[PDB]
Amino acid sequence: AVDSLLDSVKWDNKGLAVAIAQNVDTGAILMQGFANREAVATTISSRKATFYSRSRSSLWTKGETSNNFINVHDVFLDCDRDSIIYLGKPDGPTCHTGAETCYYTPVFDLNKLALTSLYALESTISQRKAEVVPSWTKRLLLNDKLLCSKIREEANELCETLENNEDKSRTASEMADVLYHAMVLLALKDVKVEEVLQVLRQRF
Amino acid sequence: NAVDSLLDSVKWDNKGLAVAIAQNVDTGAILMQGFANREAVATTISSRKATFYSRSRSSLWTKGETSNNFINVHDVFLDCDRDSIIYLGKPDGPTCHTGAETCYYTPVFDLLNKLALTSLYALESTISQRKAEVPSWTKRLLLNDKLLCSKIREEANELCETLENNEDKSRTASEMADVLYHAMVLLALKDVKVEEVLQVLRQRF
Ligand SMILES: Nc1ncnc2c1ncn2[C@@H]1O[C@H](COP(=O)(O)O)[C@@H](O)[C@H]1O
Ligand SMILES: Nc1ncnc2c1ncn2[C@@H]1O[C@H](COP(=O)(O)O)[C@@H](O)[C@H]1O
Ligand SMILES: Nc1ncnc2c1ncn2[C@@H]1O[C@H](COP(=O)(O)O)[C@@H](O)[C@H]1O
Ligand SMILES: [Mg+2]
Ligand SMILES: [Zn+2]
Ligand SMILES: [Zn+2]
Ligand SMILES: [Zn+2]
Ligand SMILES: [Zn+2]
Ligand SMILES: [Zn+2]
Ligand SMILES: [Zn+2]
Repeated sequence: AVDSLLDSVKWDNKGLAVAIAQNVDTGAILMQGFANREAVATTISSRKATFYSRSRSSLWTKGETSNNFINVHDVFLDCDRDSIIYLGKPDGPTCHTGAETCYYTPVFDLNKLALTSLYALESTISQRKAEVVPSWTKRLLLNDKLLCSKIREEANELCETLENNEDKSRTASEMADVLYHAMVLLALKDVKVEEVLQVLRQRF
Repeated sequence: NAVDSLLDSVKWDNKGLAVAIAQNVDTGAILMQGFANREAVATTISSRKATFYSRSRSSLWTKGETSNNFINVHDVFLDCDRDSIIYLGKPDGPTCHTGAETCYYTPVFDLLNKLALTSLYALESTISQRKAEVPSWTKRLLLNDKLLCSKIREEANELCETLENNEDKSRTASEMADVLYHAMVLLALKDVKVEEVLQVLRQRF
C-alpha cells in the first residue's frame, strides 16, 4: 500500500521531491530538505523525519547523531504531488547550529527567527520580561494583581459580545484582548504557547 | 542596493533556482511551495506579491496573476545555508488552483481529503464540525450560551489562580488550554476564525 502511494509522487530527474518539516503544534517551518522514495518510506515506518542528503549521498534521519529527532505525526502531499510536509514535533533544536529552526536570516531587516503573528507577539512579551529584571507589558509583568484583574475583566468583555449580541469584529477584538493579557501571564509563569497547544492536541 | 547584496549571497542550484515556500503570516499554514530565481525574489520584494518561476512554462509567475488571489508578502526569510526561501504573506483567497485554502490536503496515513492543520487550527476545525452536526461537550456548549460563558469566566478565573496561588507552570499550561477551548466555542458561535483574531494582534504591533 506504501508502494502504490510512493509511485504517485512526482519526482524530478534525480528521483527527488521537496520535503518540508513543520512543527505540528505551532506551524513553524523547522527545515526544508529533499526526499527520495526511500526517504519518505523511512519517515512513514520509523515516524522520524528522514531526508536524502545530496552532499553525503545517503539517507539522513534528522537527529540520528544529535538526538534532535522530528517525530512525524502526518505526511502531506500537495496537489501535483511534488512537495511534502513532514508534520512533526521536534525533540530539540532543528538546525545544526543549534537554532530552533533553520530560518533566521530576515531580508527586510536589512539574527531573528521567522515568526508568525501569534509567536512574534509571544517573543515581544518575552523581550519586555527580560528588560523588566514605559511599557504596558512591563507594567503587567511587574504587577500581578493588575494583570489578573485585567484577564478576568477582558474575559468578561469577550462573553458580553456573545451575551449582548455584539458584532463579530467586536468578538475578535475582545478575543485579542484576552489573548494578549493571558500571554503576559504565560510569560510570568514561564509557559510557551507551544506547550499550551500541546495540551490541546493531547486532549483529542 | 542592499537587496542586490542579499540576492548575491543566495546559493542557487545549477539551473539558478531556490526552493520558495509561501506561509501564512498570521497562522503559519504553508500555502504552497515553488521555486524562485533572483528576479522572482527581487520582484517578490519590490512588488510585495509572491512571485515564483514556473519551470514548465520557463517564465516568471506571480501567484494570483490570473485569479487575483495574490499572496501579499510581509517578510522574506532565508534558511541557514541560504538555499531555501520563505515568503511570509497574507493571501487574498484560496491558494491552490482546485479551490482549497492551501495546496496541502492529501494525507498519506489516510491513504495507507483533509487540509494539513496544526494543533490550534485543527481544534478550530473540529469545533466547526460540531457546530454543523448540531453526545459531545462542544455541541452542548454551542446549545447553551449561558453555560459556555459561565465556563469561560470560570476557566479564566482558574488561570489567574495559578499565578496568584503560585501554582506549577504545568497547571498554568493546563488551565490556559481550558480557556482557549471554551473561547473558541464562543468564536465559532460568533463566526470568528482564529486567523481573524491573530490579524487583530498583528495590527496592534
Ligand atoms: N536541520 C538541518 N538541516 C540540514 N542539515 C542538518 C540539520 N541538522 C543537522 N544537519 C546535519 O546533518 C547531519 C546529521 O546531524 P543530526 O541529524 O543533527 O544529528 C550532520 O552532518 C548535521 O550537521
Ligand atoms: N476541556 C477541554 N479542553 C480542551 N479541549 C477540549 C476540552 N473539552 C473538549 N475539548 C476538545 O474538543 C474535542 C471534541 O470534544 P466533544 O465535543 O466532547 O466531542 C476533543 O477531542 C478535544 O480536542
Ligand atoms: N492592549 C493591548 N492589546 C493587545 N496587544 C497589545 C496591547 N498592548 C500591547 N500589545 C502588544 O504588545 C506589543 C508591545 O507593547 P508594549 O509592551 O506596550 O510596548 C504591541 O506591539 C502589541 O502587539
Ligand atoms: Mg463592552
Ligand atoms: Zn507542487
Ligand atoms: Zn540549519
Ligand atoms: Zn477588551
Ligand atoms: Zn538549506
Ligand atoms: Zn495547488
Ligand atoms: Zn480548568
